[PDB]
Amino acid sequence: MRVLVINSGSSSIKYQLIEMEGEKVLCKGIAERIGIEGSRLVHRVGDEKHVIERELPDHEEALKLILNTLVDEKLGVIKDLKEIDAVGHRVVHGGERFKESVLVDEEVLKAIEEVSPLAPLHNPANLMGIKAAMKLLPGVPNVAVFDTAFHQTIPQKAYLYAIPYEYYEKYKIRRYGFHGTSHRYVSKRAAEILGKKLEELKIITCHIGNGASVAAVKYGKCVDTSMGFTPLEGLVMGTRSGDLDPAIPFFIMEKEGISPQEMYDILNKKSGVYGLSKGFSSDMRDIEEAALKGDEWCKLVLEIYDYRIAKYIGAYAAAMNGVDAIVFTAGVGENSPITREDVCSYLEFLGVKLDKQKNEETIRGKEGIISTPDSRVKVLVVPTNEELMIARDTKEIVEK
Amino acid sequence: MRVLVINSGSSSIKYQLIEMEGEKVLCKGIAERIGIEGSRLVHRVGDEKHVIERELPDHEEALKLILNTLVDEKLGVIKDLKEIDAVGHRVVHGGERFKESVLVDEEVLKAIEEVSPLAPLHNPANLMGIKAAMKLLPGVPNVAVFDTAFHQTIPQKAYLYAIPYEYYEKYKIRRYGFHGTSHRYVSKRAAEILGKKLEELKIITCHIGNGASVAAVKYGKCVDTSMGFTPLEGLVMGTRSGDLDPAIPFFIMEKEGISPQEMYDILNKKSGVYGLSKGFSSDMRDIEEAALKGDEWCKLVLEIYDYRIAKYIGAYAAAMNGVDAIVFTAGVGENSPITREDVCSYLEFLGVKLDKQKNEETIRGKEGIISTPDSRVKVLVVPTNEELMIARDTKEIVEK
Repeated sequence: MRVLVINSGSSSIKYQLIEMEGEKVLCKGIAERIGIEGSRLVHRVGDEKHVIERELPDHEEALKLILNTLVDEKLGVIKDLKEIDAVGHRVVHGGERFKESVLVDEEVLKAIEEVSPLAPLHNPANLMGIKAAMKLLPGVPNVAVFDTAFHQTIPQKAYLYAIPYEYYEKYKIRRYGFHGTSHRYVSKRAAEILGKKLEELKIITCHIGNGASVAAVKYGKCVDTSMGFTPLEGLVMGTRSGDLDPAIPFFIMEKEGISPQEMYDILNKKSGVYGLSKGFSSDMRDIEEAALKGDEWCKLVLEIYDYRIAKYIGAYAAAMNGVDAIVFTAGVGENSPITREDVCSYLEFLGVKLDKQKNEETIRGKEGIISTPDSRVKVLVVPTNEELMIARDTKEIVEK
Repeated sequence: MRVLVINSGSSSIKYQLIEMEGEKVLCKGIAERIGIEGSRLVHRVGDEKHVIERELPDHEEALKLILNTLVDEKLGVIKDLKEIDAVGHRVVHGGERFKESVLVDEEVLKAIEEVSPLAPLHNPANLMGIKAAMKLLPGVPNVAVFDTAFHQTIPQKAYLYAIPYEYYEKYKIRRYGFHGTSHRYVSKRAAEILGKKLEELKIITCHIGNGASVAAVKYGKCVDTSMGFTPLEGLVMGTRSGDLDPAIPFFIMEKEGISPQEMYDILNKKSGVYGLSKGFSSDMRDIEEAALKGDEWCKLVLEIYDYRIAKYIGAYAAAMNGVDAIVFTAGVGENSPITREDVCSYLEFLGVKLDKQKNEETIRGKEGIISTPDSRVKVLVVPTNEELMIARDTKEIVEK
């Protein structure tokens, strides 16, 4: 069966065409700079990278160009458009309604719009992708997979903020969490690698990239996650501040004559790794490189970054009353043996020991266990594949 | 030697007169409603509680009334005012300058004012108490003991927020932490009870009262604390929101047409326990009582409250790479066997087991160990005595 996996953000649509049976990526790419000048499609078919220049005023005309070139028999991969058996969409916010992936009909579509104000910068462009896909591929089923859904199992004690309850009643302000379908993917994948059922494992998953969150996955259900009502909460991120003292923003606004918009922006665009390094970079490996070159200041940014991750592992261990395994994934989790090592140094009191050899080996996309045989808590690097996860939910639903 | 211990807040001075040698409270009390109508002094000498009605326009005239009645030979306790050998003051904020308690001279006094803008609601009234004490008791040494000082050992990785570093350079925005001299008192007291040197213990101290913070006390030095730049960060408090998603305030302000002042207030006066219980109470035992009576909603507030404490213990355990002991103290920590039990249920993965009998016994001011003999992490209830701690620093400094 052939699933087309779509992820439409405000400026772009990026796609993979997966063959379920072989679970093989037939091709992938990105339609970039939609709405802006010099929009284009970057299309990869194995080794080859093809660049197509063209005006793409919106997501529909963009998805058209994608579909056309899936079939164009020079840069193509399938004979017909009938070859696409189903389409799977990443939708950022599902709210409290959507507990798991769903087949999209009018009902679902209306229900997604209703949730859209809870992620105004993301959901609109997801829907744009869905509506465009249903239009250009009539009859082909679409499945929505929600970034927030994996986290819907989180108990009340964990998703209510210590703020007037009216704010939840009235605006549904709670912890929703994000990177759901990634935490779900790697937690499940880790259990398979350990040769054990997911329902008898307490796993802490660390999705650490340009954006980062941790998830506490107790017996297969998520019990807590680092991100909150929005993606600002929790770990240090590329440009996001993570956790801070509720009072700071108010102080900064007042001492500097800054509207809440101007401050929210600063917390969101100019903070985190970028903020800490005085505007050096937001890319964590730019700092890793500079720290290894002897730059004193980066060694600190690195330590700050790692420290907070370590504390979250500790915190969530407490939340589940145990850890059986810890999983690193995403851009940094998969590629920084140093970060993995620093974070784990805080954790030997739990019985965590790394195998230096294995740690340095599992880099650039490889996957495996990094804890020593004797280590009481298992540590794994499981490169995330959120797209495949979508394709798999689409596959299951569509078979019916 | 006789130390007069003072704690001057904006509206009141509260005092204890301690006899170092016996470490006996000769008398204590409070001068209330200074500046407001019907100001008064409540004065306790053992069993007796004496109420004196009088206008007290400011802290000086208030301290005068205190000093007078320390000597009045009906409600008094000392023959002369010469009997007071030293005076110890609680000063909320010490900033980065003051690492430990200091003998007050002009230099110190000026240096405290310089730090005052970092706690505008507290420091001013502390100084008022110092200046009044130096005036009315010329020649008698005054010692300042700083709520932030114990926390000055916290490393950089732990006190810098993931915000533009400029904000620290320019305004000294970092984690300072509070309840310093309480975390210091109980961590030290716990080590004594265990018959072990403080420098070979990893202690997590939980000051849980109307304000609440946790401290990570690694080998006698504090390495992290829950409160931040201000007392808003961390645990759920009586009326304070504790930790929340940086973004929430901005959302609430914008959806409701509320100035940052109006929002900061809501987070500070109407949130936490009060906020969660829809305005029922901010006193945690009011909720404990109602939860035990079968009220479903309070059981939840209780669970939320406890949960976050438990997570902090877990987090800080990770920070120190171990826990040797956990200490409960302050209003709730000392008096809620239920909270202590709930919090510890999350911690058996660390080897924490409570003795139900001992837990329920150590109530209303008693102190002792609550972990079972076999428990791998020791748990103690150590009623806090911040005043005695001040008297002891005053004693040491003054002997010289």
